[PDB]
Amino acid sequence: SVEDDKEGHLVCRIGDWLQERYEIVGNLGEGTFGKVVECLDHARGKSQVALKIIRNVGKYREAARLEINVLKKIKEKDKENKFLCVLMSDWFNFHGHMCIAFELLGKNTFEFLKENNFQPYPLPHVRHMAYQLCHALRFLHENQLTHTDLKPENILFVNSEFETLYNEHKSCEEKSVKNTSIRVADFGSATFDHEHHTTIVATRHYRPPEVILELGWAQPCDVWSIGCILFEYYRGFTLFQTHENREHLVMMEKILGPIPSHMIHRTRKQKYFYKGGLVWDENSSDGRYVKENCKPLKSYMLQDSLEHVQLFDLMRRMLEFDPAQRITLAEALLHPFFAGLTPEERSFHT
Ligand SMILES: CN1CCN(C(=O)C(C)(C)c2ccc(C(=O)Nc3cn4cc(-c5ccncc5)ccc4n3)cc2)CC1
Repeated sequence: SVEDDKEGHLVCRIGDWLQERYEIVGNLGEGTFGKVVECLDHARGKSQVALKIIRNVGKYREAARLEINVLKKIKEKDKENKFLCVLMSDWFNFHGHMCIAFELLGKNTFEFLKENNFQPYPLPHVRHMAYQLCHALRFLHENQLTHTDLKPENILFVNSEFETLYNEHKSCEEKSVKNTSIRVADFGSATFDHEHHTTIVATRHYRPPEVILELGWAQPCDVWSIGCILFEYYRGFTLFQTHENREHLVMMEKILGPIPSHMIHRTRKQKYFYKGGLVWDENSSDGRYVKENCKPLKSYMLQDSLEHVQLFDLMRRMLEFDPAQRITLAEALLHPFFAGLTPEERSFHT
């Protein structure tokens, strides 16, 4: 009495049971991996649980086993749960679907943005969110770990309740989240220093130049992702709205300046260059799109004030082409931008 999609997915409806324990009461989301559903845990007193239900397919089962492993390791090294990673409470195999139970949190920061008409988070929210991202990922980075798949969808508000405001300048309503506490989620791609590193990681929009150019990667990959995320929080649109490598590299140059020549000498992806310059068709669709839409980083600042100038300096440093010269999260946490945190934000007491 258990059935699947043509692809992996478990067919299930509201009211279904799993492990004589988890009652499904809602659908929360869908990913490439499978499905996430709200459940009530009838062993811990009807307590709410986000239940990630993985496709009955080898690739994905493998990834989920790897995720369980990483969450196990994080839990060993952060028993106090001070480093803001989503809390795994249980895992199991249910008819070939790996299932992982997590603490129920609110909406992810992509969905909040979307439900807010892609109107950006205000700077104080961007700062607090950036701080927590830096804090959480420094911890994984010092424990020989790289997330690799950092993006707004994988950052979740603990509670996404909002208050509705009216913007005078913009003549419209704006949702402003009441508590900016977040957690980091989805460790299905996370990789230890000693494990094999695939040539290509991260979803395209959050992918660093060392990956595209196949120079190898490690923790600096996450730092680049974080810089794209911060930008996306602050403007509400994606920094590199791209779908192929050459375009992406052109956008990196239009936005950040020339790719350093040492990376160009090192890469085996010489088809992207000629005499040390990027080569590309300015008359194609991608060409015209990039020319119309991608401008230098600083031109996207919304205010002139110090806190804004500092955000952009930090971002600029997170988006350094050379992963060896890119700012580390330990250093990021000391950037003067975080001066503006409230003491409560700095100590993680909301
Ligand atoms: C559909 N309805 C939409 C309307 N609702 C809501 O506006 C509330 C505020 C009640 C709500 C919204 C979203 C969540 C949620 O989506 N929460 C979650 C996902 N989620 C996903 C991982 C996760 C992922 C991927 N890999 C690992 C873990 C972990 C925790 C986690 N919490 C909850 C409440 C009710 C729901």
